[PDB]
This record gives sequence, structure tokens and C-alpha cells, in this order.
Amino acid sequence: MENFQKVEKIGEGTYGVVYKARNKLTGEVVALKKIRLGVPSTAIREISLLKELNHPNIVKLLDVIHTENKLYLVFEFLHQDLKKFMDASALTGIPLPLIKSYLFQLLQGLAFCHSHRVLHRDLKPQNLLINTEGAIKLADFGLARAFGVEVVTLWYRAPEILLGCKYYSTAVDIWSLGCIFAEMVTRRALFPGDSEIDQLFRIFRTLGTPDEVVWPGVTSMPDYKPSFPKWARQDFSKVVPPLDEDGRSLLSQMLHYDPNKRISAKAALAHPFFQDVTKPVPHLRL
Ligand SMILES: C[C@@H](O)[C@@H](C)Nc1ccnc(Nc2ccc(S(N)(=O)=O)cc2)n1
Repeated sequence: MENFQKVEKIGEGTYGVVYKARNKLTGEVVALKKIRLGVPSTAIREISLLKELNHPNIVKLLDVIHTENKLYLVFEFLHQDLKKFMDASALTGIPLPLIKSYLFQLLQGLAFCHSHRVLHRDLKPQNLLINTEGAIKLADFGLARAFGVEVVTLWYRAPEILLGCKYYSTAVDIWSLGCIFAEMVTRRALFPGDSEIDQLFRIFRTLGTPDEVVWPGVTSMPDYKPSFPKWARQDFSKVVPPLDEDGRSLLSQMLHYDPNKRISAKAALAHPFFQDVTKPVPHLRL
């Protein structure tokens, strides 16, 4: 902490406060995360694996500073988060070519992470960071599993997590990114639940209550109740106007109930929606 001069608080998360800060020696501007708490050995080792998980669409973890039994993560600083950008673009909407670019890049980032068996587990607009050059990057990648631990947003949570599955798969991240894709397009959160059951029931109201036909094994999950109401599925035509039919096909594959049926990041990259992908420049007010 002594090595940095705090500039301003930029986030408050489950695992600690994040500051924009400047390195006192070099003048580098960084994001400094003070991890909330000595540090268990296992957390140290998992975080140290994250230091080598480098990709253009993953926020670079510059240093892990484990001293005086405190843990600080030093990240490269990005200039804005997707939440703030979405809120800024709410009059006209993020142009589709930019949406498509951001989706494609995030899919590249996930394919890379997934290929190393690392999951995010908590994708949401506040953890997607953008720059002036057109890039978008996944932040706080791998921290949920490293640490294992003011209101938690449930809006992006996959249904298998809500239904009590103990072992997460890479599919949880595809589900979350699907939710975010929809939200960019419509300018409203797809499933804005305010409790676990409200989140589950908002999913069920839109995609239909899952059963053994669409999700074999669903009825044996830990928090599945035979008493859940049975709602009929809606058409994606009603869920995300004015997404074009390729966008809609791809979304539907990202939002399959059965995580085993849900598209992988790798497969998503070859989807016809990306045949005309480009990399536009956003208009950022900093
Ligand atoms: C991921 C989350 O913990 C975030 C706080 N972490 C990081 C990491 C690296 N860089 C940033 N920058 C940053 C963040 C938000 C904004 S905001 N809310 O003004 O759009 C402007 C810049 N944030």
C-alpha cells in the first residue's frame, strides 16, 4: 500500500475494495485491489496461477503482493466498465457492430480461460472493462475459485447454480455472457431477480419451467422442487427484439437450460452471427 498513492475508489466487491492508484516509484496507473481478510496458502497458489493466465481479453494481473499477511492484487487499469458504458449509451443503444465485437472478444477470452480449465463464475457488466481502442476484457477472472467466498447481483447466475449444483462447469460463464448480450441489445436486464427464488422464477417465466425433456436430470437437483410453478416458454422473438435471427439463434444456444447442451465458447466463435464481425471504436466520455 505504501508503494502506491490512492487516486480514488473505483469498486467495492465481495473480496475487497478497488482503488485507482499510482505507483510511487514509476508513476504507473493501476487498479489496486485490497483482498478482504493470514492469507490461506491455497488462495496464494491459485492466485499465482492467475498471474500466468495472460490474454488480450483478460485484465492483466500485474503483481500479487503478499506482505505483512495482507494480499493486494495489482491490475492493469482500464478506463471504463460496461455498466457505465451501457448507462451512457441508453438513449440510442450500443451500435450492433460494437455489441458484436464485444461479444466476439469476450468469447475469445472465455475460450482461452476455459481451455486452461479456469472459470470466471461471476460475469457481470461491472466486471467487463473497456478501453478507447475498441477492446473489452474480463476482470476478476478466477478469483471466485481462488478465494472461495454491498448486495450480490444474481441477474447473471446460471440456473444450475440456483438449483444447487456443487460442481460448476464452463457453461456457467456462457450463460452469464448470454444474459449480458441480451442486455446490450435491449437496454434492459434480461432476468433482474432480487432474490434466488425471484431470479429462478424470472428465468422460468421467460424460458419455460425446465423439466426432464429439455433438461434431463433437472428434477434430481438439490434445490429442485416438484412444486415449482409450470410456466410456458416464450419465443426469442419477444425476448430480444431487434436482434436478428443469427443473434437470436446464438443467444438461444447460450441460454440452453442443460449446461451440457449449452454452446461452448469455442463453438460460439464459429457461429454465423460472427461472419461479419468488425472492431469499431466506442465513443467514451472519460
Ligand atoms: C472489476 C472491478 O473490480 C473493477 C473495479 N476493476 C478494475 C480493474 C482495472 N481497471 C478498472 N477500471 C475502472 C473500473 C470502473 C470504471 S467506471 N465505474 O467509472 O466505469 C472505470 C475504470 N477496474
